[PDB]
Amino acid sequence: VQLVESGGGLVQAGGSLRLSCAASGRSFSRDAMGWFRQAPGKERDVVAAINLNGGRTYSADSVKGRFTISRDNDKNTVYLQMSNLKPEDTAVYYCAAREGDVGLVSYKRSSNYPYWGQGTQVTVSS
Repeated sequence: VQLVESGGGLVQAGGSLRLSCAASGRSFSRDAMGWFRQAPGKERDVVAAINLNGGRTYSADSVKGRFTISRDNDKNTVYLQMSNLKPEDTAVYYCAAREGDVGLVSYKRSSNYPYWGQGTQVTVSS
């Protein structure tokens, strides 16, 4: 099983981006997947997460009303849509997965996810 991310790149401030995290086969299709980011010089922080059983999402205060997750069942892929991008959104974005659900407390702890994509760099510049 592997998680493969795509969609990183250079993005203008105020702009939007869509990251994808494709899981091998049918992995995690009813479990939980999340997005974390690692800014320069910093440890990873959570961005958003989804319980694929039901579809409830959870998000960091910094992205509420800005960053949303969508799901493509046929491709076993989840997407992070991010709009109104700020320079401070610059970071390596990782997708993560775990067997079993997450909740409004547990989704934010990176150690709760044993599966990780390679990370994709997002650079927000004018």
